[PDB]
Amino acid sequence: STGSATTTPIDSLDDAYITPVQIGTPAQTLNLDFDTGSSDLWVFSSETTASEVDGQTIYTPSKSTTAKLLSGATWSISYGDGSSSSGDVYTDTVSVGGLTVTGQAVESAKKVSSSFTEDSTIDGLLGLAFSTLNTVSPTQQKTFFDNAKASLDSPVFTADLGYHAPGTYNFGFIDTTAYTGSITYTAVSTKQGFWEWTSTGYAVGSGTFKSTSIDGIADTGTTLLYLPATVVSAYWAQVSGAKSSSSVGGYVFPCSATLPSFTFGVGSARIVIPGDYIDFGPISTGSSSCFGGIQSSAGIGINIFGDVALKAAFVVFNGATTPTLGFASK
Repeated sequence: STGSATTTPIDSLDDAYITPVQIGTPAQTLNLDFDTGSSDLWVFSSETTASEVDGQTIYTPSKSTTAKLLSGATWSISYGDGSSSSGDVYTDTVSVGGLTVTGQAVESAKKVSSSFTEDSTIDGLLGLAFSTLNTVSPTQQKTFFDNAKASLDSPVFTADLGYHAPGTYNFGFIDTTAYTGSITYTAVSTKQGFWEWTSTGYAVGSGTFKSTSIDGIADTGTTLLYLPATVVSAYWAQVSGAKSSSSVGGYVFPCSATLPSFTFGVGSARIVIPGDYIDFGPISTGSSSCFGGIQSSAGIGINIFGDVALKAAFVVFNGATTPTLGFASK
């Protein structure tokens, strides 16, 4: 089997991407944030505190003839930005782009924090990191990908995120028309439950490539690119007027600037992030100070290749017995 679904930026800055997901019988379609940095499939639901729902589409398991309460199971997650949610668990039929999993754990939110309530366009998350990070207790549950794997033509999924445009998540096959050149595969450590890999270096604009190992995670659920302070300083030094602002919480730059590209290494290959991808617009409405798309990971504790980086590539998440990651230009 295979599946293929279109993923769409939620706003004009590509802050996140939503992908339609069918849950239950009859289908209830929710627009989920596919997140390769987490491993819970959780949704706004009929059980969510009313005051904490603000425009989202909800999953109502009582209306699904295939939903079953997973007795005694709860979940609770806190992401790396202060946001949180928690609730109970059902199993139900979940389909993504024609690919169906029966018995998928669907985590129903009883509580969500303001940060999630405020994103009216995101009806929940579909985690695609390793199932070892799944928060369901007392019996940890598998991700949609983990559940689908055995049935897929090939045990892979791919992320093809667009810049200010729709893109595609495919399951079970590699669309050889979706990228240019070849796919360079690189080793993954699953020891922290992430798609954790090591970049071979970077370049800023037309600058010379610096060979240096940068460990990080491929995370579709993070907007920006978080890299070591040395790397980030080297980048923003090439932008006249750029500075790190403690009040704003990162590097800002004059909105009148044209940004240089940023290149990261994948083995001997190179992925180029165009400068425009690194512009996240005014810090506040009407401001001429703009927020940078490359930020320091210092104090996060991990480097994160988020959407800024991933949308410059066709990315293969290979869940073979020994998982690997593949990157191609596009």
